[PDB]
Amino acid sequence: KLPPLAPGFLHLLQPDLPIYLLGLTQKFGPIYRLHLGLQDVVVLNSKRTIEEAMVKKWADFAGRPEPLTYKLVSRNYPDLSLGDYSLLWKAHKKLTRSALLLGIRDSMEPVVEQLTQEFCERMRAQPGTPVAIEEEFSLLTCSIICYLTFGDKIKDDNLMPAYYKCIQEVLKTWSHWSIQIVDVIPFLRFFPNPGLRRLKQAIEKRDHIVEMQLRQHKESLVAGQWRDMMDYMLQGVAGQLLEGHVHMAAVDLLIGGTETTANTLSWAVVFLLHHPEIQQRLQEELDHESRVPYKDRARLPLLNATIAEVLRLRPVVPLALPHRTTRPSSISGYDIPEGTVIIPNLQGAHLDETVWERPHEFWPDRFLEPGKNSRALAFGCGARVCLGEPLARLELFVVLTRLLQAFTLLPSGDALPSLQPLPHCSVILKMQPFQVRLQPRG
Ligand code: HEM
Ligand SMILES: CC(=O)[C@@]1(O)CC[C@H]2[C@@H]3CCC4=CC(=O)CC[C@]4(C)[C@H]3CC[C@@]21C
Repeated sequence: KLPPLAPGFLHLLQPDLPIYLLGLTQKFGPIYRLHLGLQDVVVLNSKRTIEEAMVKKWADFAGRPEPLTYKLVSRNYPDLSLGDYSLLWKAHKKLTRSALLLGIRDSMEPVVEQLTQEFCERMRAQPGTPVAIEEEFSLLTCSIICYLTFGDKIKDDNLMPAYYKCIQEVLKTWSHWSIQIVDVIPFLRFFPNPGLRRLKQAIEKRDHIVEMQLRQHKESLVAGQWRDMMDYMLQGVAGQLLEGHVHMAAVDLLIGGTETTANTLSWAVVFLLHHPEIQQRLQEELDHESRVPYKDRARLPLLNATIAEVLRLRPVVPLALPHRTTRPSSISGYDIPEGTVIIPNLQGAHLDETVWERPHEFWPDRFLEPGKNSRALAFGCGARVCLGEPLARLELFVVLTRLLQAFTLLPSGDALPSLQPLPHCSVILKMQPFQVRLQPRG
């Protein structure tokens, strides 16, 4: 009993792949097989099927596949995000996860506060001007992850311009069609590809960045004490966990931690531009509690619910990452053979009317206490949960909390920014370019 096979091939060509995938549940239910590219792959479109796979049968669906680009990004050192589930992988995740949690425990909260403080002051420079916020949230969250991974040396040797430019190049190349098409149609590897050589140049530049940073930490490090995440990770190292593991864990922190959180922030802005009743309510809630520390989260319940909603309705990683079946198993009473690739449709699953009534509507009050509905999972779940989720949820709180108290968000000009996501971009859910006006005071 395999999951039902949906007819057709090259479904890839559909714009809004996660919303098209939700469309096939019409005939085939939450769990079905379909041919993306050449390959047969099962897709999950419900919170039940996703949690049943990822949480319940924990180890059965914790793997990753290995198409061309996965090998290509990690020819020197092992990658964490694209690494298959093993003992060595589990230690890999544990270390970098302890680096985020314990390593920067005292500094994570102040680094965020201070950097977003300077963001608001840069916003201050042009009071009426329409601002291309997207890039400004991108520089913020990139600076934050850089400072927390690499330390003081960033604003000293003035490394932020060159690092941002590198981090951006790397993701932007990799997620583009000319590179992604090779993972699904692997015979295309033999036909010449400028794109893949644009990628190799980006890999080379990111590897030079991380490695120079790695040397400089090693030579200055103190045996008991840790300044940032690389200090912590270097110290918990040396199938043993090597310095190559640290190198890639930094790569995953950098690339994983800019565009994801920054775009979520951008989406929140667009939603508030469409909902100025909510903006005022949020502002008036902030006025009633001169910053709010992250320790005082409970004290802003509507703000938290608004963040939860942004995550529900617009998850920035809408298809998560592909999963691989580690041993023969089953989801929803269908036989799942070993090595079959699983696509966890998070955007689709959050649009379920079974779970979230009026599921297409930006409705923050939905997450408020009477009859509160089930928690969304924009960060995924199980063994493969987003590594930088704590850092992200902090960044989201501090940045919106300070933007709203210090400013009012007005539309760029006459018409509100398009809420519809860019069509062919699935990897990162990005919105159509927009400007916003920031006017003191909230
Ligand atoms: C709103 C912000 C963010 C969202 C919605 C988000 C979402 C996700 C999702 C859905 C996955 C894949 C889950 C799966 O494979 O089942 C993921 C993986 C990951 N994320 Fe994030 N993420 C966010 C921010 C960050 C940040 C800030 C970092 C790092 C600083 C980060 C690092 C990672 C890493 C390293 C993985 C791979 C983990 C693994 O493969 O097990 N993410 N994230
Ligand atoms: C949310 C997500 O999925 C992530 O942001 C979390 C981890 C991210 C990896 C990290 C390493 C990497 C190395 C490269 O040189 C190309 C781009 C990737 C594959 C990069 C893309 C986006 C990922 C997959």
